[PDB]
Amino acid sequence: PLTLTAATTRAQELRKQLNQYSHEYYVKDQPSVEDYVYDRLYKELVDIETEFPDLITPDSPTQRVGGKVLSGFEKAPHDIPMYSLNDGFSKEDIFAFDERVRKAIGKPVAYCCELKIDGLAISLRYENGVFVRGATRGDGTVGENITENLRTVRSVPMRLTEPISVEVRGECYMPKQSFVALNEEREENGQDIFANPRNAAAGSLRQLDTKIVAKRNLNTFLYTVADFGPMKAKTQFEALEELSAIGFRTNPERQLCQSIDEVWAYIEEYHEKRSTLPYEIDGIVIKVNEFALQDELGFTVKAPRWAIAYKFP
Ligand SMILES: C[C@@H]1CCCC[C@@H]1Oc1nc(N)c2c(=O)ccn(CC#N)c2n1
Ligand SMILES: NC(=O)c1ccc[n+]([C@@H]2O[C@H](COP(=O)(O)O)[C@@H](O)[C@H]2O)c1
Repeated sequence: PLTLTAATTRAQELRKQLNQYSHEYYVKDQPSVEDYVYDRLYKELVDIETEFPDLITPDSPTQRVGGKVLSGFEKAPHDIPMYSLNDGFSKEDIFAFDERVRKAIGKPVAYCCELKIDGLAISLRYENGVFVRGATRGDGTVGENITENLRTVRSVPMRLTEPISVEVRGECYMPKQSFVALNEEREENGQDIFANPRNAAAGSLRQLDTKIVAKRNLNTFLYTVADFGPMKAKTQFEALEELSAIGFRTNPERQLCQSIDEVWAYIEEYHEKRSTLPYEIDGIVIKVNEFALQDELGFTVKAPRWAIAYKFP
């Protein structure tokens, strides 16, 4: 028989060890231990939580299966607005963007280039390391509060290793394989299929029963912060590294490009790498790397002047 005193301590040990394995597997996409190692520890933890339910915590990995059912979503304000992107569709559009940027800044400028993840924009707020809100972008200043759903998204950390208070933003999406699998399941049960993974991700995040969401195999790539503060990055490329460092999943395919020509080369590179990716992209996002230069260019009503989305036709 395990006592409550012994259980309380052991559960924390298990949470920590299981969450680390989960970080490796779900965020770094590189598990260190064999699944049975994880499964055996996880069952030990379930046994403890079953026997002493009071030991269940929000950062325990058993909570990933969800359980909550909402009546609706609360409004989720974004005091720091979530903008959208200006678009370009031609080589010319991208070079014109660069020409306008140089005209404004007065010198050559480096670009951080990222794949444009075809999904939904999300915002994740942490207080003292604890996940406390997840939100859709919505209309840019108000989205929906989908905190409970995002708890089931395995790459989203429930507790960061460092008790940092930050709100990070990125994309939540459904991998191609999961998209295919989910549509087959819908065909089998007489449901209408989703037209594409973007729509499947959106419908999934709109579900009110978290237990169903937990089954939809959603994933994330984080690419910015709303409010910096403790963050030390001074360039986007630094921001991507820092996001990884503090425990978020980031897309590995980014490159710091020192000329607009390098940018065009990146676009052509991944335009042909496109189909080999396990996820859908609808283009490339080109960002002015230096945050100080981003500030200098500012924002239109709709979008930053320091970035542009090259859309695949
Ligand atoms: C520059 C813009 C606007 C200001 C906030 C930051 C944002 O950058 C960015 N980066 C990405 N990698 C992606 C992406 O993959 C998929 C969709 N969007 C649109 C959104 N939200 C991305 N936006
Ligand atoms: N470190 C690992 O090898 C590792 C970590 C998390 C999940 N998994 C696997 O993922 C599947 C589902 O696990 P969870 O529902 O606990 O996230 C299981 O088959 C489990 O073995 C493996």
